[PDB]
Amino acid sequence: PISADFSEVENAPSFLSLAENTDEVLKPYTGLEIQTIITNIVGDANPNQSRIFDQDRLRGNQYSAGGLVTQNAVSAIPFTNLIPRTIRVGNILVNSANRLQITETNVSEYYSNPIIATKLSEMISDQVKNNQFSTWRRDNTSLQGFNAFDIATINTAILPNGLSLESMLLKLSLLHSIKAMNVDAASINRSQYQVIDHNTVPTIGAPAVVGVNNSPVFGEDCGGNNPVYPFGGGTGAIAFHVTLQTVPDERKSYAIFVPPAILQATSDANEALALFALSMSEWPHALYTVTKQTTDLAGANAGQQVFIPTQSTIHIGGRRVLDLIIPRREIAPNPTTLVAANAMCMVRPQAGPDATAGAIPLAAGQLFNMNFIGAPAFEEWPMTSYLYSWAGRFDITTIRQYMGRLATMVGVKDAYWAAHELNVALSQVAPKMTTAAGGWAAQAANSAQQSDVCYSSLLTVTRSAANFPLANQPAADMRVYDTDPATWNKVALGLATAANLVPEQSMDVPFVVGDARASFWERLQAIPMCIAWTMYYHSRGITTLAWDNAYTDNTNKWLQKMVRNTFSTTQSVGTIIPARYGKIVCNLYKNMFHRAPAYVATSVGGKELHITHFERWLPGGTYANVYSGAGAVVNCFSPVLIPDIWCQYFTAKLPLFAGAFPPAQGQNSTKGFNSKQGLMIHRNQNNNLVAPYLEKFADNSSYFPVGQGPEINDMATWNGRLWMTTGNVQYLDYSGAAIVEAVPPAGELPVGKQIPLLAGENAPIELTNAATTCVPRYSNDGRRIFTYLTTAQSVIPVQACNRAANLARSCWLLSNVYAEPAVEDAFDTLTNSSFLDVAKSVAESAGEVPATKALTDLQAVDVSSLPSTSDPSNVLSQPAPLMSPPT
Amino acid sequence: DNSSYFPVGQGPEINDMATWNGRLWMTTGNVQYLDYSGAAIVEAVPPAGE
Amino acid sequence: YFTAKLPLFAGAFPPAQGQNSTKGFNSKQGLMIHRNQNNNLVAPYLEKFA
Amino acid sequence: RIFDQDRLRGNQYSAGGLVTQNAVSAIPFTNLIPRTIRVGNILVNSANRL
Repeated sequence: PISADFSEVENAPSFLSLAENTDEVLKPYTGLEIQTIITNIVGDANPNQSRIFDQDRLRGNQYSAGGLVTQNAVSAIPFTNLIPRTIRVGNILVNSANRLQITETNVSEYYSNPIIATKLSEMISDQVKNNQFSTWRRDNTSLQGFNAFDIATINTAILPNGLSLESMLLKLSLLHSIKAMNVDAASINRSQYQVIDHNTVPTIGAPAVVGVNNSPVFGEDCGGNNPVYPFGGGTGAIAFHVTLQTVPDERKSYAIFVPPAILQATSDANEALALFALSMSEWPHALYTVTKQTTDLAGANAGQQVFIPTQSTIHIGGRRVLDLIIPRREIAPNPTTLVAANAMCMVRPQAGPDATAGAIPLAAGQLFNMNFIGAPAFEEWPMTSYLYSWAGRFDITTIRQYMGRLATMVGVKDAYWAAHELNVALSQVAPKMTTAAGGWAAQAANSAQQSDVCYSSLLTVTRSAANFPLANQPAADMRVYDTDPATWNKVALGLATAANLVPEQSMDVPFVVGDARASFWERLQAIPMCIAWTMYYHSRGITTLAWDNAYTDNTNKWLQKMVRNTFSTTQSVGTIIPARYGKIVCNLYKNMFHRAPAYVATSVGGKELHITHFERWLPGGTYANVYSGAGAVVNCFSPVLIPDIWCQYFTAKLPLFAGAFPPAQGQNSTKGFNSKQGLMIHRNQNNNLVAPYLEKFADNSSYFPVGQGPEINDMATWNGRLWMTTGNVQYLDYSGAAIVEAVPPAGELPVGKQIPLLAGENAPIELTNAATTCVPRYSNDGRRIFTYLTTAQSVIPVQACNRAANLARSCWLLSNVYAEPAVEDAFDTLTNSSFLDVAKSVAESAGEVPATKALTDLQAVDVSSLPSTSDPSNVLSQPAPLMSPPT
Repeated sequence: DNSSYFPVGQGPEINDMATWNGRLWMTTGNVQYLDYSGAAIVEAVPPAGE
Repeated sequence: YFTAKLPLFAGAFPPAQGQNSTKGFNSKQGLMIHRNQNNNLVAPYLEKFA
Repeated sequence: RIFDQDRLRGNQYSAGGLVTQNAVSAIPFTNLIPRTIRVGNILVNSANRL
């Protein structure tokens, strides 16, 4: 919140107060929290009616330090998911000179909620045991038309991990994020196309066209009409089956049953099959492309401009070949001939409306010839082309309906919301800041600096070094959970369940799915993530070069622990453990925004720990820096990516060191802190250098002692900002010597990105659009960093710390409002009771059927011999169930 | 708040009498199906009066 | 400037005083914004009968 | 360096509403009487009695 008087900044909460862990439960951050402030919309409304094409800026009056008032000043939204692939130069569209951004994931099995066999599987085992008294081969009922021997094999040897569903739901949310772009322009912000290319102006008159494998440069059309994997460079295989017996022996252990709860629609069922095939294979299967009509700043030149979505570049390794087992239409003997097999399909697979070339060409609408016993030749298709043909037909409303049918088998609300959080964390991206004196700056068009970019975590994104397909693989950026086919098979049929797998009474998905407003919201959810990470890095004074080398440094020992505990590299009792200091950022988010991040569970010996997206990053990336006006790098600062008005205008509570400078009000303007706060001024041998009041330990260190670093003090950081915010500071040593790190040209600070204005807008003035809170303190070689003024330049600021004088600073002219976290149809009121009881019954539906053990017992030869009597089912202990105990 | 566009997540309410008045306007010879501004709707329409 | 008492609708705009300058009225006063079929036109909070 | 500590310093506010920064006022007193004086950028002797 913005301070109105110095009394408000002086009474702001300390940083340690906000990093305490909190116990209360909290609602999710939906992004409407920002929408109420930066837009007209007050209640639910048609996105097309609202023209949210023009709702993409912070706006407001600004006050200058000289006493003039600027009206209709603006600041751009920092994030976007679009990477320009053609760029404007000299008012003419031209191709990109820079290689594309890429992301890599770590994917592994981990323990989840403990799992248990259902009543129905106890039924199946009873059927086998009662059969054993006979000469007859029919062991058990064949569930949902699948072969009874297959139910017999699926119902055996369960894993103790539990099941996750995370990678699946990620692939589905990445694709939803990509197709969301395809709606009309009135519902997408202009700013999203010009976060990187600030010289282009998108036209409102046509919707953007999403396509596949089209890019002009660097071999980014991964085969074109003859598709191959963007990373592997190969091609997959996909084969369909009625029974497991036809699956080749080399890969019968990898097969996946396709549940018939999906495919229940009158239409779009073959499409549902293609989509389910997409959610369990490797991603990306192709490079998607957004194409939008755009024009020059004058609106003269016009053309189709090419963009690559970030979601289409992030790699999630999975299976390349796969085998799906289609539901049977009626219980029957397995087919021995082709016609018997084709006639027997519930949904018969076919190619989508888009022809492909190469070996095994696919015609649009082409049907598959089912595999069967005694078949002369095994049949299969390349998978990259099968996913290619349907790729242009997927859209948001169908993914919503699919996901809604999926909802009725298993819980998918929280899991999807978590995978969506991960989507937003890996996809929204901002360009690096430029230093300046004034309010705006940008790098040269079609330059390496223009396109260099960063995560909400202040880490730079790696680039490709060669033409697609990529011969080699980048270090992983983040670790996600995998979904095992075996336990998937057990759960899809009702043989097993766990607390995270329970169907939910809503029978419905998160609000973000199926909306045309989704891109705007995802763009707005990245903001809090950066606010929390920047508070994390700016609470301490380490410079970007020192982070950049911290992991291996042996100059200091504390810097190493500091780097090492910010990432996830610990495990215990077979499962993943969250980064030890990511919990601090998680704590900060809750205390500052009064909301709760989405989390998954991990079981450690049976105890549940929560893991948010903050705790799962991996070491190896480079930290964000800022460039000079000429494009030279600047190392001296703490990492930064966004201007601090975003931090301080969208919080309920903020640490004291980061607050805004208060408005002029008659005599009183700005104020500092002195020896009455326990601070002290630093002087050296040189009489023409002065540094502010600082912590008392600062007098007795020029190098930090090994095993120790700079402390949290909010007031000293405050005076550090007051010194920097004068236009003439020196970033120096205890003795007044130059530090090893590169420093900006004098008096400059990093500032936010420039975008073209609308009529009536003004550019931001002075330091009203700049990071300020990045006060350096820890040099790479272990020296302290000081901010010096000359004596004459020193007098007014020191008296201002003494509160005898006043400093003059610019501010936004804005008030504080932070909203509370917060529909029945007539038909819903008509049916509310029946919905209330049926929803309650579905929660226990599990593998349940009305028949009890007491009925089935009457049908048995011997009740005592039944495995259900001698082994009643229990939840599995972790990591392993007891085996061969000492009697 | 649904005078020209319905809010996302809401639709027209059940009101028997307005539907009745709409039948009265329709049973007159030359009804015209337009929007709030009096502009053409996207749906195909019957030749006039039918 | 020459009244002892004046109706609320007619008062002067208040002076700038640090952060705070001028202020309006919203749905918490019982008002509502008006929107039409055209997305590039906006009118203030107004009475609900409007 | 009290060589440079010889002025009143501070921001000033104007009646027209602009803010001047780093404004100064000299200390009025001294004990030194100049005996050579600068004229035309060149040092020269004093014309005035002590």
